[PDB]
Amino acid sequence: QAAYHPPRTETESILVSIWQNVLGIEKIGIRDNFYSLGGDSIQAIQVVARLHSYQLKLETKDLLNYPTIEQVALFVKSTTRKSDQGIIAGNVPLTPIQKWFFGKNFTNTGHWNQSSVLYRPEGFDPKVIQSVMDKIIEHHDALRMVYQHENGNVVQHNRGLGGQLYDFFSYNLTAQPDVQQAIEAETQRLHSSMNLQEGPLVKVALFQTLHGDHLFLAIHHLVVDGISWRILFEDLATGYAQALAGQAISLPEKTDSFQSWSQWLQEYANEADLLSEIPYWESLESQAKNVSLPKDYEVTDCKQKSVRNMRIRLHPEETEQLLKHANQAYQTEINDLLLAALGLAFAEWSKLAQIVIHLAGHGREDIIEQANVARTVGWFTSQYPVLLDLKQTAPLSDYIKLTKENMRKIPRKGIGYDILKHVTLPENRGSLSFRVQPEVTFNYLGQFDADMRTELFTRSPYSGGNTLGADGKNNLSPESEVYTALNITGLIEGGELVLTFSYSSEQYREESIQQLSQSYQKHLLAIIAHCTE
Amino acid sequence: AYHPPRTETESILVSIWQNVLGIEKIGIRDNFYSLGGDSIQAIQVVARLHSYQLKLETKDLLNYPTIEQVALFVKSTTRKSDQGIIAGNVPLTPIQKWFFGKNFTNTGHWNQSSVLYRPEGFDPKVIQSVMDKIIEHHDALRMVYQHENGNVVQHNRGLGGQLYDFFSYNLTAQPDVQQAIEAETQRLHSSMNLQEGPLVKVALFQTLHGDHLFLAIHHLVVDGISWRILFEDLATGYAQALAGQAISLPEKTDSFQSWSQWLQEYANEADLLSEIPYWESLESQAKNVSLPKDYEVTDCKQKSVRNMRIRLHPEETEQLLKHANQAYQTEINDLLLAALGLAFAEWSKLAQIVIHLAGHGREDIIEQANVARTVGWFTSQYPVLLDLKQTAPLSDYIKLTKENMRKIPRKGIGYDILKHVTLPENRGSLSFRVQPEVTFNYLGQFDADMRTELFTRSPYSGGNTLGADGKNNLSPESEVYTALNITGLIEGGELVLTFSYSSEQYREESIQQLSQSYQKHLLAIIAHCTEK
Repeated sequence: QAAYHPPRTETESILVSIWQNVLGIEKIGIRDNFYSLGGDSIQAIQVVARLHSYQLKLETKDLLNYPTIEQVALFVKSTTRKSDQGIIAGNVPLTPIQKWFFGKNFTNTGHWNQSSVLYRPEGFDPKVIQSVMDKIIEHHDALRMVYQHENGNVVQHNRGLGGQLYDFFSYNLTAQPDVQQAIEAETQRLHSSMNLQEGPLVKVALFQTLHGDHLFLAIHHLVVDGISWRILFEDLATGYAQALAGQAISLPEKTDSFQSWSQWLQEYANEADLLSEIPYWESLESQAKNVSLPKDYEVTDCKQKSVRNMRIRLHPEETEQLLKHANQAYQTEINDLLLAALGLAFAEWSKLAQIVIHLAGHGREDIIEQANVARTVGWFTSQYPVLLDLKQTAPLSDYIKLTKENMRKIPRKGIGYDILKHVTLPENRGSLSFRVQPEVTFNYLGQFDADMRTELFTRSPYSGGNTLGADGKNNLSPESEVYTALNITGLIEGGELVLTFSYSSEQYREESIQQLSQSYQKHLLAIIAHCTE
Repeated sequence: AYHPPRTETESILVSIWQNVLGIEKIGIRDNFYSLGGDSIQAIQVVARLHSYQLKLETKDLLNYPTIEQVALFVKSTTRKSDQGIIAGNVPLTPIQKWFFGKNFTNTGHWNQSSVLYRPEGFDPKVIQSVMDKIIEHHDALRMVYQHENGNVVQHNRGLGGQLYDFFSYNLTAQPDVQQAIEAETQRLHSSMNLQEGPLVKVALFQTLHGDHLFLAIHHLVVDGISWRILFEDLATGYAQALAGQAISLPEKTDSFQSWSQWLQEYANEADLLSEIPYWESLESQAKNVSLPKDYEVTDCKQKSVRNMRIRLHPEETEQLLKHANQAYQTEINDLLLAALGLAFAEWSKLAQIVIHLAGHGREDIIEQANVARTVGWFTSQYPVLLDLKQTAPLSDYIKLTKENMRKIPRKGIGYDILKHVTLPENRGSLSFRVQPEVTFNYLGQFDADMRTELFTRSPYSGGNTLGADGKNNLSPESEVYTALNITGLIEGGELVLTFSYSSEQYREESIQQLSQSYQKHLLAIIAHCTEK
């Protein structure tokens, strides 16, 4: 790729240290390319967040455009803005995804969560866990959110301190061999216990066993997302190591509050930068209005109890090829290759000219000058329609370049559509109808190995239905409404890309989804082989 | 915030910094200098890394002064130093040629010493096992000195001979422990045999309330860094015997023999010879400076020498070591010599003063060489010229001292090599007529080295010291080699500075004024650098 060059300045040596940490990589030179090390925009945000703790400033854009430490060190400035380090309290306007959430009027709205389980061979100290979670919920203000009704309207309120920060539970499983089902059953019960009006939105359970402890964490989706989880794992590891060393628990400086973010986004929603996007989104709505997804059984209003999860794994070799080597061929980003595979799959499996997919993005785009949310806990996730052309699948090189072209044309990684749909004043929405209702969701959460696998703890092998993706069966009420016909969710855990196809048995036969998922696997492997051959 | 280690390298470095510096919990963003670290402690970090078979250059720690940064420059050790017995000839290094060149009366009585104390008492059998392993392991301690046709020859004995002289004193039934240790250690200091005998004296003084362990070593085979390695290996050996483990000391770094040999080559290489114009420039300026003396007196002897001491209390000492260097990005010698300059400016009519500065001498001049854990006399001495005219404002004088120090090539190690080892055909017209009148010798910090789980610095160290101030180290018949000898160290969390002078050359009141001036100026420098 390029020869090892050691750092030669304070700034370079700090960037090398940050990059080694964020990526899972032991020795990085200052001419090593961020993307060739497997970097993506989430890892770029993580570098920016860590830099902030040295009072050094960088935007996500700087890193991905100048993708080596030697180049990017020029753009590194001193932070001149200090974010609010105090207690955040009071009203927080509903952000776009929060308006979508409440708009769906889900049955058991209080049971719509993300979760994970951590494992520590040496066991966890319950007094330390409680000390660290205290500091975490004090520091990450949005976790203290509650949801009230004024006049049938939802009001989001950020509590101050002094109240219930989390519910803590301890289970002694040290004298029974059914640890695995005991964690599955107890975590399912805890998932059902979220009080949106009052109680905390964070559930913490220690399971003590003969051979190590597990720490379950469940958080209502309203106050968290995938980046937020990586920050929480970081502050859990830091705080735990600080307590073990007899040091005060002390977490990095706060970035901007979810409250301030949401407030600025209310303003952004009616400013020129976003409204410039309307002609793109109108063109998209015009070109997608008729597209429709075929099903095996015509059924209305499916529930999560009807949903089944079909998983595809790429082995470590093909995963590392995808993350590190594949993008170099056509200068793509990983979403270009994953969506190229998705197109080839729908072209094979269906007779449609075109498919509209609901794409998720991290949604921490630099849309607001002097906003920094690189280390802020909250639900920032964006969702936006993408039209995949299915007609022109050959040759493979043209279909990749075409997918890349489609993705490059989208304004500001699609964050604008949901702002237009849920916040922008009606009079500023041009002729947008917002009638595009994708029936296929694609959600690549990104990489978690460096966040979850630390010196103190790791991803529990008994995570079971407690996951960060929409596939974990414990995260949602069985009575919750299905919000997409095909939910395709993926992440990198244990060195492998794991893609789950979630579907209603009441809408599709298993066979139909085995064919779609086998087609996706075959074409993604062909893209990786093509790009690396 | 405390930032914990993340990798193995970061973890070995936390552990090493905590032991070297004597700080309990160190984070990976803690600044080496802010924790009170200087270049001696950087050398001790490198020596300890070497014991883990990890390689670091001192300058990498000093330019990247946090554990997270310095870990990026830690590499696997490629080269393994000689672990076997060292034997045979060893060329005289520069300070050793200076020493023999002085032709001191009673040259066998020119020592460094220290006394350790252990409340539980010392097991004399464990002491003798540990010292056996120490003198087997630290080869230079077995050196001997002979004339071969009126020329001094230095030989590193192998094993099997006398490693050290051991003595034991039962003082458990008398109140006069303090005077008995002073009188007995003074006798033992007189007993070094340069031709054959060990150059290590070990005395156990047993008392009703704990024991004292006296160590004396002829200066020819030891220095300040060497003493710290000896304290470390004594603590390690003694802890192993207590746990009933084999006594086992870390890996050897390069022998004094090898080092002296490489030095003979470095002395006629271009890098060194390049410094000659710098050194002949310093010699030129030095010719003009004569230190005033209350009495013009010839051939003074150590028996005329009197010690006048000042101490900075712990709070001031801690500010100097940890918070003062930030102000103008200085090193500790900058602030100590700025104070010396202001002291001499106030005390004398001179426009400039020439001081002989001492340094540890373990500079990275020889790329093969690793002496980070080697026992020997490495000390460098070099002239430094202090401006006594441009003394205000204080901020300008600190910056001016720093700039003066920054123009010195390779921490002054070159001057003595040019003076004593470089072939006369390569020496330029260097006169070496620049006599030591004022010596400044800051030995550095010893609390983390001497204060251990097993033992500590004895309150009855008395005239047995690592500095030249200790009255027992030198024969009363030894010639004074410097009119004003200013020796400093950190002990008991305090900077202790001694002004040693011949009572034949100065009134006590004269040295009272200089030492009080020094104290006032250093206190003023510390308040200035930390008040702002």
